[PDB]
Amino acid sequence: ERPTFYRQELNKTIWEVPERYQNLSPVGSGAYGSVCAAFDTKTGLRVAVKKLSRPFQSIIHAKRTYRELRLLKHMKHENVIGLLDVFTPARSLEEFNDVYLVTHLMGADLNNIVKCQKLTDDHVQFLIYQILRGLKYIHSADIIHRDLKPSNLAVNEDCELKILDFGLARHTDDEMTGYVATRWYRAPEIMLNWMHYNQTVDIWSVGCIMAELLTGRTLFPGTDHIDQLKLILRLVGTPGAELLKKISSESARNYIQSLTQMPKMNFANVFIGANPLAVDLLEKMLVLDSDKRITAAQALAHAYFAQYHDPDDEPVADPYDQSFESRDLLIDEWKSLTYDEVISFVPPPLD
Ligand SMILES: O=C(Nc1ccc2[nH]cc(CCc3ccncc3)c2c1)c1cc(F)cc(N2CCOCC2)c1
Repeated sequence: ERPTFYRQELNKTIWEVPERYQNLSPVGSGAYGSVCAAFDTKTGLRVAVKKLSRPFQSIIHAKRTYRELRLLKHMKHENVIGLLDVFTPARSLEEFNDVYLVTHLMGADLNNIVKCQKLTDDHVQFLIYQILRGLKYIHSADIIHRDLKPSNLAVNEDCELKILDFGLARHTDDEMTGYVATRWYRAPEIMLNWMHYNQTVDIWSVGCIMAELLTGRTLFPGTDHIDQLKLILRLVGTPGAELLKKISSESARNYIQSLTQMPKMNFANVFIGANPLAVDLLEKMLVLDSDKRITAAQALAHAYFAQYHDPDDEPVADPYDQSFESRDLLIDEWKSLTYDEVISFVPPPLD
């Protein structure tokens, strides 16, 4: 019942995969993993296979591996990445050292859509509706993406959209420094570590994405953390005392207060010619105080999506047990938990 595996070297990386996966071709790599495109002869699908890099090298990495697998096994929604397969060449826990994760091959992301074609208001409605529909689902499981951006959004030729995470490297300060798309979609509270963050950090990102779909241009293309903050506060206004009290960081709070006070701008004069309903929704998403931001579930009911909104086809997630997050284990323990989840994996209905 165990499939036969075959070996192949690709860019100095050994790939051992079941025979069903053919025509492996490098797509990308980083500190956390390497990715190949392939043809799944069992399902007839073009797939992307991610091989994790040293998944159990440390406690921190071992835990991250377990977390990703748990997440991936749980997410079953049209607008979210689906796990087609997870495998290891290991025949036992003792020799278990590699984990491979398989999903549908992307190809086009939202970045190349917005860079390479004209989008009507109808397109924007459909794209953002799908992101919000996925977010409702993940947020109902108390799962937060935190790194929503055009390159993490797969879009097909019928404009159908899926949320994933193509991060293959450590989320360091260097990667977040300077004039980088890495930071342009980030909620200010997480960019400047103001406070404990809520799931509406993802709604801020959606606002930034929606704005760029409407104008074709990045909303807050800051040259660094502080330049980006100034771009944000110019649009949305400097915070009042109510928000300032919620900023737990004394240093961050003290910095914001050094800034000259500015009013919220008129969004109709920024997003010129945009559907007034799109302008209205942007104003409800691009709110500095994360307590006051519209939720995904609230947003799906906004009049901007009247064309697509169907309350009987916007599903929530099954309960997701994240007790493991608070738990301290050894590498070998995280490894055994991970091994059990590989072994217990049941493929989605064919296909
Ligand atoms: O996308 C994720 N993982 C994943 C799994 C299997 C994969 N195979 C290949 C890749 C690289 C990306 C890719 C996919 C398809 N074609 C080309 C490249 C890969 C990645 C992923 C990881 C996470 F930790 C969270 C989320 N969540 C997503 C939902 O919102 C909550 C976070 C998604």
